[PDB]
Amino acid sequence: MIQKVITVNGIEQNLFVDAEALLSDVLRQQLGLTGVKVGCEQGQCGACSVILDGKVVRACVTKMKRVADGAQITTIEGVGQPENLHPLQKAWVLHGGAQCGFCSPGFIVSAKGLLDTNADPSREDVRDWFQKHRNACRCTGYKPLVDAVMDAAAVINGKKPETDLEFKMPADGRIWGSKYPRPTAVAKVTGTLDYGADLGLKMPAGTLHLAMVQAKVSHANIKGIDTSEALTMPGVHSVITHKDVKGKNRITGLITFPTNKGDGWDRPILCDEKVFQYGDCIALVCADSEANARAAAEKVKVDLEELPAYMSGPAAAAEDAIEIHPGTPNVYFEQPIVKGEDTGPIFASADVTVEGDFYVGRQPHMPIEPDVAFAYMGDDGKCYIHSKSIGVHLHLYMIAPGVGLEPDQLVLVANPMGGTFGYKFSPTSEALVAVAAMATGRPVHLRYNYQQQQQYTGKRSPWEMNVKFAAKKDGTLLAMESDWLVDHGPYSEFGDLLTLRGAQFIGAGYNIPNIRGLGRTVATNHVWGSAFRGYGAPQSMFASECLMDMLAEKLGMDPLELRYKNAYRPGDTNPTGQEPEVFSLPDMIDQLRPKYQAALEKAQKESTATHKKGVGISIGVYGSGLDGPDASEAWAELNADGTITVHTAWEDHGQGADIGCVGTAHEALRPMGVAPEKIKFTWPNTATTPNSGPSGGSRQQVMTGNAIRVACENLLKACEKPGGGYYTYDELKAADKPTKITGNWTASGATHCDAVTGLGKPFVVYMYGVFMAEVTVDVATGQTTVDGMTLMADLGSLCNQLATDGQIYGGLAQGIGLALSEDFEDIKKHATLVGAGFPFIKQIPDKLDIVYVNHPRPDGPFGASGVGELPLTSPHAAIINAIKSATGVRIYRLPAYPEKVLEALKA
Ligand code: FES
Ligand code: FES
Ligand SMILES: [Cl-]
Ligand SMILES: [Cl-]
Ligand SMILES: [Cl-]
Ligand SMILES: [Mg+2]
Ligand SMILES: [Mg+2]
Ligand SMILES: [Mg+2]
Repeated sequence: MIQKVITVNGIEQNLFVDAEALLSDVLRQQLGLTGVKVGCEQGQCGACSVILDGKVVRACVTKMKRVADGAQITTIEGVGQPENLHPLQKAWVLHGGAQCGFCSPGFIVSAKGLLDTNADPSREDVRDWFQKHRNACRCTGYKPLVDAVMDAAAVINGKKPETDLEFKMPADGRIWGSKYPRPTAVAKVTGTLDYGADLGLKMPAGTLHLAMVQAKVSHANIKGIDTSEALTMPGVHSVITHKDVKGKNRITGLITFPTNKGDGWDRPILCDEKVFQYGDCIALVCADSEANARAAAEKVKVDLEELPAYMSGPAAAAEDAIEIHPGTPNVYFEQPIVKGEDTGPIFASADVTVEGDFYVGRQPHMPIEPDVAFAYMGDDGKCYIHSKSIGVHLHLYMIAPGVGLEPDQLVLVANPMGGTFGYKFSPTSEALVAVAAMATGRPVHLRYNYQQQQQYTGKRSPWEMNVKFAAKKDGTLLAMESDWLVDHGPYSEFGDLLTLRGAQFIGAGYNIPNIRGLGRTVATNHVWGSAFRGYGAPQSMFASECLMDMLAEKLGMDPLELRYKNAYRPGDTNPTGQEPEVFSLPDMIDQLRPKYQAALEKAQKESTATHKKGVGISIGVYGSGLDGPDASEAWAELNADGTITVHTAWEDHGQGADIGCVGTAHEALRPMGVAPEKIKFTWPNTATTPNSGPSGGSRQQVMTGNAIRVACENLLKACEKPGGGYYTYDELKAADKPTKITGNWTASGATHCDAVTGLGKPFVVYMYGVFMAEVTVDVATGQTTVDGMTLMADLGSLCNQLATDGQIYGGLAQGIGLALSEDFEDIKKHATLVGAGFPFIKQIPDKLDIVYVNHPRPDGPFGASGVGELPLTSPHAAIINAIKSATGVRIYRLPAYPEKVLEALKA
């Protein structure tokens, strides 16, 4: 041990440390500076950026021996605090740079390091700096972060007043449609929002820290578990196995389709008889710290009989393949799509037909924050789980039978969280922590490291797809045929539903009167499928939007004009036979056309012998809602102090559940003149908030937005004075009148898609868009650079522009990763951010352009649709279409790795 007297955030610290300790651990654990965020723990994400003697370093890879006596350290806490914000923090709030906020302290500290060395940076300088310092963001697409640094620099340089970094009310008084900052932004930019790992550090002594004993093979029969050595190890309390589970020890898929060949109870909580994928949790070590638990977990011995593993859909789906779940065939679900007339004869007599085989893979969500949760037994005897769940009520019912509790005896709460992008539509650690809290009776906390986040949370499910179009010479689509195989890994939850998305979205955007297709779901031993933003559309529309360009090529027609010819217009129906609710695609295409023409001409002009430029188009469509007559509930409450609490379980991945609530409520409450700062939101809690439903299917703005609207409308009526005006709280209480008022809303017109035909009206609101990608391909290396992305977006009406701009930029960036670099195929190699192709800032163009072409939705609140998943529906198709435009080669199987592109170029 050594004494180190240094200065941290301007204050002398008399530090006592191990020379080998990591600065991140010292700052967080010894000094309580939890504003230093830790994600990857491998120097790759920049979340733990601190300033050490004028240099920006990653604290997670900086040992204390590198900190000199008398060193100066600055963390986010030293940059600024609430009510003492630095211009960088004010700028972040104003520009909406804090979505999940997990990367915000690191970016801001890093940015301070930049401005202290280069006071007047170009945008390019800012981007170079964040690239060098590895500052990673998965939510924002980086553009808002650069915007914030530039605005801050102008103020610091005296070129602009600081008051200009503060939001100015539109004087309208209207915050709906505005750039009003989100309520949580100040906490996020000051590092004073506690995420799950921060909470763990602030839990009492006596809290047990958990480590997972995980399978190190993909498939096995388990013969036994020996915990003997683990029990003798430092700090170890106990080891938990399936024997300690008080219920079924299975998670239920809950809404498993009746035509599913499996019962939906396939997923264990702790493995008992079998390992189904690499990483499966077999036991939990409980110890006095994460470190001691992890050390002891290494010594737990599992005796198993390894079985041959099926590591792809085609492999598991072979007629001969052995059943992974004995008694259920590996191909456990099929969804037909049968619209209009038989397609065979139509293909035979059509002027032109095209066909392609396409693949989209096992995309990893890669939030900067790895999975974390905790549980305890309340004094009330209930078991409480606090996690990254984005569907607290959904997960309660998925896990309660498995853990052995009635619904009344379990409470799920959503912690502030550093992004999910859908992986948290699935339970991950909730049943694990519940089992441990129940068994020990103690508080328990479980933090996944980044390798566990990669290997042992769900993934976008790979689809092998064959799609065909028949059309007339003039481009009019006549028929489509489709076949898709969905590799869902071993656990069935929502696999059948994901397969149904193929019937709804392959070929979406166009009038296609005649469709014959079949989707199949197959269990494998690769990572289990959990929703990934777009959920079936990124696969489906990659195929159909690539195939549209192939059809255009074969016709000798411009690909934008072929889309224009076929795009939804009144009288048309979508693939499930339903009439679209608005018709915005022709409008969007017409508005994009000259920008597209200009982009083509720039590409031809700027292409060289070695660097070929191209332009690519695609359309995106997706539902806002869960299938059928989805519903939500909210309570609007007038409080004693004149503030109003809008109670919902709108789960915040980081997308903006707080601002969605506040902006929708503000608009609804306008008759009563309620200032936005007086409107409070509620963190999701199954005990004390209504069942608003999960934050999945880009549904909350529509479903919960409408419920909030209804609740606020009803509160207005509850407050109305006879004669005009409104009662105050004190008046209503003195009159013994209610002050907490319920609102409910249901998507009444929606119906579930039929199990035989796939036809139905699954959503009453959809999101529509048109993408344009501009790219440069180095033909010597096969490397593609995306130089610009454009999204024409119809969101009906914007609740908040900071929220919607950021959503689109974030989805576009994920689209660049899906197109060019991302996968989870190799269990080890893809278990790091850099290994799995995470897009760092230079991979995302500074030019991310949005054009809103909003057609108010009949059923959306104030006409709004959702936005969440729109920007990831097909941007990767536009990019691949742009590569084809540039070079003449088509990549059918994502991602377009340089070597793959070179092989295609040289073929
Ligand atoms: S770089 Fe330190 S946590 Fe990622
Ligand atoms: S706001 Fe950057 S990772 Fe979420
Ligand atoms: Cl998906
Ligand atoms: Cl390919
Ligand atoms: Cl490569
Ligand atoms: Mg100041
Ligand atoms: Mg027609
Ligand atoms: Mg090769």
